[PDB]
Amino acid sequence: PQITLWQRPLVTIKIGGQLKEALLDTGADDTVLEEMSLPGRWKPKMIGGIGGFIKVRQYDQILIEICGHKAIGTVLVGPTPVNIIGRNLLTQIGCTLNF
Amino acid sequence: PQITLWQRPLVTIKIGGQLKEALLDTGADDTVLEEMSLPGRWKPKMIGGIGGFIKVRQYDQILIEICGHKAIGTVLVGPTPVNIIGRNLLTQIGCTLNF
Ligand SMILES: C[C@H]1CC[C@@H](O)[C@H]1NC(=O)[C@H](Cc1ccccc1)C[C@H](O)CN1CCN(C(=O)CCc2cccnc2)C[C@H]1C(=O)NC(C)(C)C
Repeated sequence: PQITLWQRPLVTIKIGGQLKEALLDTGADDTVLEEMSLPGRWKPKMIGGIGGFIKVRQYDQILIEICGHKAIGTVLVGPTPVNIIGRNLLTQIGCTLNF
Repeated sequence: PQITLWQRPLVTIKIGGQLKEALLDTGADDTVLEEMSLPGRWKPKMIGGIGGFIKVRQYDQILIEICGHKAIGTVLVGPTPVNIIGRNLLTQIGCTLNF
């Protein structure tokens, strides 16, 4: 797919059998999802955004399907404005910026 | 060019004669730059993201050169930790997301 940026690059992701909307974000190093229950243990992580830092819970080896493309990696869960798909998962699905 | 996401998508921009390094961010609706002096009248604006909201100065119709490509648009100036090139200018240089 080729996605133009006249609108927000929102896609549907499936995680835990649920469909959610997520923002393809090249300016995000990590993938940060809104509050939800993920399996296993979690480790602590502090991430800095535009307004400062927030504490998130990191889960490893989580399966997440982005537009029919399966990816397995680190997902952070916390008080985020929207579900964000960062570079860690963007590289797994073969996403690039072109101009 | 084609830019991979293994590393942060940083590019050189020229604004007001000054050369700066900025991030090509598809998740950003706007373009926000670190504190600097731009000519003209500005308007106070409040923008938010991870960590909360920050107060910025809104300058309209500013010309920026992103890798030679010229683009005109609104640029917000404020306490951002990284210079961000958002969707408002990314569209002007024909930037697209592919996978
Ligand atoms: C993802 C994080 C993990 C670690 C960092 O990588 C970090 N990345 C970022 O936060 C980067 C900036 C950064 C890069 C590198 C180092 C430090 C900081 C910004 C992000 O790509 C864009 N971001 C997405 C989520 N957003 C939304 O949904 C807004 C919705 C909304 C709703 C109602 C009212 N207002 C807003 C806010 C938006 C943002 O910040 N946009 C502006 C115009 C402010 C820049």
